[PDB]
Amino acid sequence: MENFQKVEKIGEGTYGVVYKARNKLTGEVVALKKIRVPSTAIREISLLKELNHPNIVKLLDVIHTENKLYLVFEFLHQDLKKFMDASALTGIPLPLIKSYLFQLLQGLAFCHSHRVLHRDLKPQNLLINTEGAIKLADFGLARAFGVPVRTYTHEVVTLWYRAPEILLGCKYYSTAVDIWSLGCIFAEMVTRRALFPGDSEIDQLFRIFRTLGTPDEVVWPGVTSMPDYKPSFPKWARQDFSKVVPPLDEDGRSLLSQMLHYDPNKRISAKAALAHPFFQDVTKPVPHLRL
Ligand SMILES: CC(C)C(=O)COc1nc(N)nc2nc[nH]c12
Repeated sequence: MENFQKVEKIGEGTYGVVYKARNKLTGEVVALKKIRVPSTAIREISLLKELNHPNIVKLLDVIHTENKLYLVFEFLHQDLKKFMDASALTGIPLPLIKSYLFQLLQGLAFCHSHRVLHRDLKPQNLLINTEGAIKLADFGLARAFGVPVRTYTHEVVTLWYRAPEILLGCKYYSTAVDIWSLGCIFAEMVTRRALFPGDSEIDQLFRIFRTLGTPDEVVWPGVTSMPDYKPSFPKWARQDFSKVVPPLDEDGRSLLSQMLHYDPNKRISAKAALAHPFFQDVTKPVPHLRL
């Protein structure tokens, strides 16, 4: 750590404090993430060093010193949560939403082709730059370190973007969980409000059910056999997506629906999503960022 000068605390991450820092020899500005160390975790993290893509925040190095672990990442100046709050009066323009979604799908397609999932996608870990790029931060860390109920500073880890199969107790969930999360994020960018802002696991589930309908064996074969499925769940009808994400045109609503399919095996893949007609006119606008 003596090789880095802390510039400023960025915040409190899932696993530990996060600092903006400068490398003393090369001059590089980086994000340093303390991870509050099993050999298995070191080996997993080590694998992430090679999982490089332009839409994945680059893992520069891993520093393990005195039973303390620090991850050194590419630094970006803003996150999507902050950008969305800043863009709340007018909304993020559809071409920019589309660009961001397209880029995020490319990052997912890459990592998913290597069988690596994120598992905790959320606006706070989607980072943006002045050039119109967006990148996924913290990819693969959930498998390395787990996703806790509370962070190291006791903050509640959000449930808002969690896939139903996770909430229903599926042990061996897949890359589809990331597609679900991204679909939730897509909807939030469009509407300027979280899609499913649950404040407990059951509230999360029931919010999903109230919008998408309570899942059953017709739409999700096997669902009634999942560990946390209860036959006593209320039965709500599915809403039309025209009511759920209004501004959004039929191509976007079609794609969102496929990203929000209940059955993970039927949920669209990132690679198939990239081919969807919604991206026919995709472009790369530059965001208004005041840093
Ligand atoms: C929620 C907050 C505490 C956090 O995890 C901040 O994370 C990060 N912030 C910046 N600017 N660049 C990064 N590169 C990788 N992760 C990054």
